[PDB]
Amino acid sequence: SMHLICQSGDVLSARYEIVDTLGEGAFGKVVECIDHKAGGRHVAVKIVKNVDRYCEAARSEIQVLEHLNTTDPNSTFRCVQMLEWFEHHGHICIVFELLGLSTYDFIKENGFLPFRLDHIRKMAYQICKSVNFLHSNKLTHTDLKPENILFVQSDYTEAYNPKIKRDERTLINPDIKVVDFGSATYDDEHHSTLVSTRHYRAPEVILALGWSQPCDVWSIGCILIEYYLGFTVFPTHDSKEHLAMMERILGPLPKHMIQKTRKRKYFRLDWDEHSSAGRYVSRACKPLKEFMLSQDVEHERLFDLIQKMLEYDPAKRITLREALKHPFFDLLKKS
Ligand SMILES: Cn1cc(-c2ccc3occ(-c4cnn(Cc5ccccc5)c4)c3n2)cn1
Repeated sequence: SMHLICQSGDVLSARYEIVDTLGEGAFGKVVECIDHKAGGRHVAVKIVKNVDRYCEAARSEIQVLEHLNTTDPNSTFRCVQMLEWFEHHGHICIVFELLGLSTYDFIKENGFLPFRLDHIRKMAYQICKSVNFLHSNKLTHTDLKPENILFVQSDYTEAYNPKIKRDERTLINPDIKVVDFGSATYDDEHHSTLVSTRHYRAPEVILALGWSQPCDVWSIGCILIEYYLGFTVFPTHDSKEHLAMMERILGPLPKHMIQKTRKRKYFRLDWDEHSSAGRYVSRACKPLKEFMLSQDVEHERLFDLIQKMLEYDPAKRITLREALKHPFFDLLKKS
């Protein structure tokens, strides 16, 4: 089992000494290591489960990162740098530059207090820049979520907050990078039927209509809402209920998408508003703009961008290249 080979003090590839576990996901774990052959530099090492699905993703990710890292050697577009990879007791291990906390862990460890709007603006801009680089290179990420957006540096202050009695982290600089290219898919490759983590999954994915770069835009809009509220507006683990929540937040789905779904197993959604699930969706969900916490124009600008990212029709949906020009980002450009 992986626990036999990922302990503090273990040495991987005769050079990488484990000093901490940074976290786990379905894929395995990421550990922080000292690289004794690079002058003691700390790196991150992703230790992949020895299971075919994950091994296959890791091999794919290695090829995608080789491509992205060679194309953008300065990481101008903020995709994490892979340093090398190796095998350890049958596990694929990928070595990366050491980044800071995931945006998920940062918000979670703060009791789900939302990010400041000024930080959201900077983060959103960088996420759009980064993922647009993928889209410029005939790639779609497919698994964008706060866990896969990491802070570059550990540029925060921490203290034991008297009020809550737990420790709070406060961000100083919000710069990010994008990680996890194990689901990333080239335009000309086989597209998996099911992609994305449910809460970030676009309607064309749910409806098996075909997906491409626009499904990433949908996921980013969901991420930005989460950063702003501290929670998802789609609190569900069921596809039909997910669609009903979309309908309540965004309005009815377009006829053309309903009529294409040859898997019209969900259809007007066939949904009882008066059932337990129906009552839950009406309580939990409301039109998008009602989630705004301020009527100040910068909040309106953020919500306008989110609404465009959550456009049902993936053709009409704003592209990332267009998103970068949106008014929300003007504060970044006001020299
Ligand atoms: C999926 N993936 C992560 C990297 C990755 C790459 C470089 C990294 O420098 C630091 C981390 C780091 C910080 N928290 N975590 C926990 C975690 C995050 C995301 C998902 C699971 C665990 C990792 C890190 N991670 C490459 N693929």
